[PDB]
Parts: sequence; C-alpha cells; structure tokens
Amino acid sequence: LVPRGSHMVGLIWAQATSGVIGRGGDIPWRLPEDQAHFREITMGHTIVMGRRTWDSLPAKVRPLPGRRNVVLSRQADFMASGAEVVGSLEEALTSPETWVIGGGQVYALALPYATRCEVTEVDIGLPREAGDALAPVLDETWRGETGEWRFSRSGLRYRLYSYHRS
Ligand SMILES: NC(=O)c1ccc[n+]([C@@H]2O[C@H](COP(=O)([O-])OP(=O)(O)OC[C@H]3O[C@@H](n4cnc5c(N)ncnc54)[C@H](OP(=O)(O)O)[C@@H]3O)[C@@H](O)[C@H]2O)c1
Ligand SMILES: CCc1nc(N)nc(N)c1OCCCOc1ncccc1C#CCO
Ligand SMILES: [Cl-]
Repeated sequence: LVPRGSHMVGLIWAQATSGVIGRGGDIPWRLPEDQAHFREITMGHTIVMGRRTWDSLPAKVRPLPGRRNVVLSRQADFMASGAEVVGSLEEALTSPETWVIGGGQVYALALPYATRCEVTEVDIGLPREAGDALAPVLDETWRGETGEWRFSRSGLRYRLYSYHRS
C-alpha cells in the first residue's frame, strides 16, 4: 500500500537479455504483452520520462493517457504539449506514487530514490552497440523475483522481474 503522504518511486522498463532498452531513438522490438503490462502498472499514476523518451513517442499518442505526464529536460525552451517539463527529479517526484518510464539516463538518475523496479525481459538477441540506452544495473541492496519464461503471441520468449528495496 502507498500512504498518500509518501513519495514512492518505481522504475519500469523492458530490456533485451543484453540490457539494451533503446537504439536509434526507439525501442528495437515490439511486444504487445509488454505494452499491456506497462499500462497495467502505470495507469492512474504519475509517469516521469526523459526528454528523449518523450521525443520517441509519436506526437499523436503523447501525453500518454490516464497518467500525469512529466518530462525531464535541462533545456529552458523545451516544451511538451499536454505535459509538464521540469529540470530535476526533485520537481518531478511530488506525487504519492511515481513511475519512471525511461530512458537510460533517467533510470540511472532516479535509481537512488527508487524502491521498486518492474522489468520485462525479452529473449531477443540484441547485443549492446555504441550509443544504446541500457537498463540500470541493480546492486545488492535490491532483491528480485524472476518469473519463468513465457511465450508471446509474436513468438518471443519474455519474462517479468519485480525488484524491491527498503
Ligand atoms: N525499453 C524501455 O523500456 C524504454 C523506455 C523508455 C525509453 N526507451 C528508449 O531509451 C532511449 C532514450 O533513453 P536515453 O538515455 O537516450 O534518454 P532519456 O533518459 O529518455 O532522456 C535523456 C534526457 O533527459 C534529460 N535529462 C537527463 N538527466 C537530467 C537531469 N539530471 N535533469 C534534467 N534533465 C535531465 C535530458 O534532456 P535535455 O537534453 O532536453 O536536457 C536528457 O537529454 C530511446 O531509445 C527510447 O526509445 C526504452
Ligand atoms: C511499452 C514500452 C515500455 N515497456 C515497459 N515495460 N516499460 C517502459 N518504460 C516502456 O516504455 C514506455 C515509454 C516508451 O514507449 C514506447 N516507446 C517506443 C515505442 C512504443 C512505446 C510504447 C508504448 C505503449 O504501448
Ligand atoms: Cl501507454
């Protein structure tokens, strides 16, 4: 349960088994089960994303519905129609429950404040290339639950992890 006076911070991402989450301004796969899972977890809460993740969303779909959208940027002239742009995590983490939805830079930025991670891992062989966005690495203060491999309608294995710390 989340007390309304708290500030719970979770990270949610999908990665290949290599840890790649992003390449060329996009996610280098599509997985409907992951899209459904992402929506189930985040709906009704504030979502925080880096400016490059906002850019990766088609204009027609953003801001993502049913959630307060907040975008992190250091550029004083970057604007996100329908959403709030702020310059720091201190400004972005004011709701009782916030999901940080990417990308690589913002996961690393938010990790010190996070107590939950929800991961989808896709069994697609995409080794790391220069310039890729990568999942954050989780140290021994975290404890994880790893689901068994499941099989998507699109013919990829995937599995879910849930990590927590105090
Ligand atoms: N598979 C997934 O789950 C997933 C999820 C989300 C995104 N992605 C993919 O990941 C990639 C994007 O990730 P990325 O690491 O390149 O960028 P990102 O983390 O989405 O955004 C980086 C931007 O956030 C701003 N930023 C970074 N640190 C900041 C700070 N301390 N304070 C204020 N603003 C800060 C900066 O914006 P300014 O340059 O405007 O200052 C920076 O350029 C894309 O390929 C995307 O498709 C994948
Ligand atoms: C659904 C992808 C995703 N999955 C998990 N598990 N965590 C995330 N943070 C996450 O990224 C959400 C922001 C980026 O979204 C997209 N980026 C590129 C192409 C499509 C989408 C989409 C969508 C909604 O269907
Ligand atoms: Cl969505």
